[PDB]
Parts: sequence; structure tokens; C-alpha cells
Amino acid sequence: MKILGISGGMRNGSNDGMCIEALMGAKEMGAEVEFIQLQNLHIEHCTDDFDWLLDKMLDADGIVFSTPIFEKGATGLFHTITDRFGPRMDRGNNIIGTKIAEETGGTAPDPRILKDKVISFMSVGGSDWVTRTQCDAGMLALTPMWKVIDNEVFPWALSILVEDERVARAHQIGRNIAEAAKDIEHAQYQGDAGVCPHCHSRNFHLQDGKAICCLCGLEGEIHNEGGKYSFTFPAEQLEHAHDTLSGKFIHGNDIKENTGKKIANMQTEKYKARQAAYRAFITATVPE
Ligand SMILES: Cc1cc2nc3c(=O)[nH]c(=O)nc-3n(C[C@H](O)[C@H](O)[C@H](O)COP(=O)(O)O)c2cc1C
Ligand SMILES: O=c1cc(-c2ccc(O)c(O)c2)oc2cc(O)cc(O)c12
Repeated sequence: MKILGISGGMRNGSNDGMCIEALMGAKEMGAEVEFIQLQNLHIEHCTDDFDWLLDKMLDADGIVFSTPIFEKGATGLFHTITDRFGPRMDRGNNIIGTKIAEETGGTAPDPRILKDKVISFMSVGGSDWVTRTQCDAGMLALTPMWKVIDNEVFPWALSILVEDERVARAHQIGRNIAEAAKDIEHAQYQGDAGVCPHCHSRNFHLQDGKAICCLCGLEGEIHNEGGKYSFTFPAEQLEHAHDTLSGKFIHGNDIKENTGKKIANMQTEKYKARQAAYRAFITATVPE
């Protein structure tokens, strides 16, 4: 089993070390290991080394991703990789694209794109401003429905490379991901149970009558029982969860329906005149 470790920190930084430490644990369980340092890659924002990166990820049976924490979440580059995953890696759209290709004599997309895969994440920050990175990390796995094994946060971690018990945790995360990879079907989540019984998220969007899991999208209710929170939802919601095939097929269907409505609206006079008033009112300022 091939484990790919990816770091988004500085060259030779703490994220490099935690990630290489996971890789060492993985080799201990018998895996072939590879390491990619993202500072060596050129990756543009969603509007270039990205295709290469994805090819590397598609060949791995499991992935360990270690990211610095910036403003409580993953780095902007981690969010760009997430942006760029959609068009390429959505499990829903790739199932559709492959069925369509078969039946219409089209060329069969990358079979790798649909293989099951396990992924673990590590978020390394220097303080306790760490409340959003696990969700950010979960979002990247959500689009292709890779099976999350661990999704770990390390606050106060500037000196983590001399904190033996926390380095030992990353070693164990490496063990887990190699073990999970040996049998991706029977691999099971090893991380924290969290609050969302489906996502394991602890991040929720709250409004009167509706608490929403910020990762899996389940709409339900948060309960405070003496300081312990818990999340409940009605079973019909499972159909709609953003990390299930069912919920993705629905989501994509609404996208197709709303995209057709936009195309049609873009041919109305209402649209064209408002747009022309905007073009006439102002011109975008650019640098010299
Ligand atoms: C602009 C910036 C914002 C940061 N924001 C946070 C933060 O919100 N929470 C946090 O825990 N650490 C934060 N950090 C600390 C970085 O996570 C830390 O420097 C990183 O773990 C270093 O990893 P490396 O050694 O691999 O580069 C921030 C660092 C920078 C430079
Ligand atoms: O190393 C850290 C460095 C910084 C930081 C960010 C922007 C600056 O203009 C600056 O002068 C320092 O912010 C942090 C914020 C954190 O929560 C944890 C950290 O380790 C850091």
C-alpha cells in the first residue's frame, strides 16, 4: 500500500516533521511512502502544478495531509486545492460522467478518479485559534468522499517537534492510515467522535429552528444537557447529507436546474440592460 504524505508548511518546518513522522509510522506497518512539500509547487487560485499533484494523489492508496493553521483554519493554499477539487474530483459528477461515457460511446474518464481512498489530516498551529481547521480539512475529503481516518488538531505547536508525546501521536496517525489503506472497505474512522453523529464535526451554523452541520450539511437541532452538546436530526435528512452519493446527486440536480434557469435569464432584456448599465457606470481599476 502506497501512503502519500503532503505538507503545506515551510520547508523543513513542523508540518514537514509531523508528516514525515506519520510516513515513518506508515513504513513501519509495511507501506511504500512518498512525500510532497507544497512550497515546491506552483498552484494558481481557482478563477498549474495542480494536475501533477492530483495525479500523485490518485495513485496513493492513502494520504496524510499536514497543514499549518492560519486564522483558525487551513491555509489559503489548502482552500485553493479544495476549490480546484470540485471540477475534477466530485464523486457524484464522476459517476455520472462515467455512466454517460459508457452509454454514448464516449472515452471513459480516469478510472482512478472513482477508486475508494483513505485520508488523514493534521492541523498544526501556534496557539489555540484552531476552531475551523478540522472542518476545512473535512471539506477536502468530502468532494471525492474519501474516507477520513484521523482529523487531528495540535494547538500551541510551535515547539511541537520537541514534544515527544505529540510527535508520537503523528507516528500513530501514520500507522492508522497505512492500516486503513490495507483494506479500504473495512477501514473505520479512528478520530474524535465530535458532536455531529454523521460528520463528527463540532462546527455548526445556528439559527432559530435549525442547527446545520458545517461539514455534512445535516439540518437538525443542537441540545445542551448540562454543558454537553449533542446533535439530532430526522432520518430523512440522511438522504441529503453532502458527503453521501444520494445528497450529491440531489445537489448536482439542483445545480443543473438552476444553471439552465440562469442561461435562459441571460437572454432576457432585463439581464442585458442591467449588465449594460453596469458596464457603463464604471470600469475596473487595475495596476500599472
Ligand atoms: C499569518 C499567520 C496566521 C496564523 N494564524 C494562526 C492561527 O490562527 N492559529 C494558530 O494556531 N496558528 C496560527 N499561525 C501559526 C502557524 O500555524 C504556524 O506558524 C505553523 O504551524 C508553522 O508550521 P511550519 O513550521 O510547518 O511552517 C499563524 C501563522 C501565520 C504566519
Ligand atoms: O507564529 C505566529 C505568527 C503570527 C503572526 C502573524 C502575522 C504577523 O504580522 C505577525 O507579526 C505574526 O501569528 C500567529 C498566530 C497564532 O495564533 C499562532 C502563531 O504561532 C502565530
